[PDB]
Amino acid sequence: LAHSKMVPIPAGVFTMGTDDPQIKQDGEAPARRVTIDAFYMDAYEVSNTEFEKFVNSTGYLTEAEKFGDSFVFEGMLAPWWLPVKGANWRHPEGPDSTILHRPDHPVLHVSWNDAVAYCTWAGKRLPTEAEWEYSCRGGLHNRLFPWGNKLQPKGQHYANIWQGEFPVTNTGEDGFQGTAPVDAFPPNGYGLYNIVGNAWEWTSDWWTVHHSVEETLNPKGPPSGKDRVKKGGSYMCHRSYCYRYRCAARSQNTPDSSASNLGFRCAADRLPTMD
Ligand SMILES: *[C@@H]1O[C@H](CO)[C@@H](O[C@@H]2O[C@H](CO)[C@@H](O)[C@H](O)[C@H]2NC(C)=O)[C@H](O)[C@H]1NC(C)=O
Ligand SMILES: [Ca+2]
Ligand SMILES: [Ca+2]
Repeated sequence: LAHSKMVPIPAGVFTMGTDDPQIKQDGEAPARRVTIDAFYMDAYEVSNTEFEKFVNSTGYLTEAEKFGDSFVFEGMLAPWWLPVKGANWRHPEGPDSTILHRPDHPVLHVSWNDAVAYCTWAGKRLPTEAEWEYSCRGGLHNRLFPWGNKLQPKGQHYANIWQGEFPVTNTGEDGFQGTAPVDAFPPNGYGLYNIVGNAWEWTSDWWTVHHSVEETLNPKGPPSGKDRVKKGGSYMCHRSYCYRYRCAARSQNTPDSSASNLGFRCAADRLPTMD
């Protein structure tokens, strides 16, 4: 296993957002041209095992652990998000759950601050929204998903999202009701796994829904805000209710927030030291 490996994301120009927004309230529009310098992106969402290395090294206590609760989806115990006492990265559904059987699944119940701590410890950083979205798109232009416009190309599942009647029944058609291992499903064109679906992913940007059409270079998002941007959707998303497993999709939470469907991956300007 090599679940902290990074891939080189090539220098390029791409179209961020879309002039055909699917959730207009989220500021998916307008489409805008963005230039990104070459950098490195984690191939995988950060796993439980990888986060445990960080915690073993630093003693870091996550915000959910300090607060004493975190949001858990009711179906695996909005009205379906319950603040559960004792839910945190080691106990994803609450005190009597465990990660012992899921070491290679994405770490969950990590806040934006927890994510920044991990990435910086690892000699890395969070990606910007634009870096994240560019990477998500995987060298394709103006497609819904990292792989194209069809949800199930060639009749194959390409991401871990919801099948069935949300939120009452998840059929597990794609092989996973909750999270999947961080190396599940096909990679996109840049070598990234689970960039849509599985766990939501934090980015460094403050959230706004107001974007200009002006061309930008390595944009960092607005200089102020109250919520940070998250991307890519999760195992909970379904076309019928929450259609956010698209590269152009976007949502937000306060930086001290955490939940059972939200994780992260890191980026870096250069290759850090490892092993
Ligand atoms: C995090 O630290 C724990 C505690 O040291 C590690 O678990 C122990 O590892 C030692 C050495 O390999 C084993 O002999 C013990 O059986 C383990 N004890 C416990 C309490 O499980 C753990 O491997 C570390 N995690 C990571 C990802 O490196
Ligand atoms: Ca699924
Ligand atoms: Ca993901």
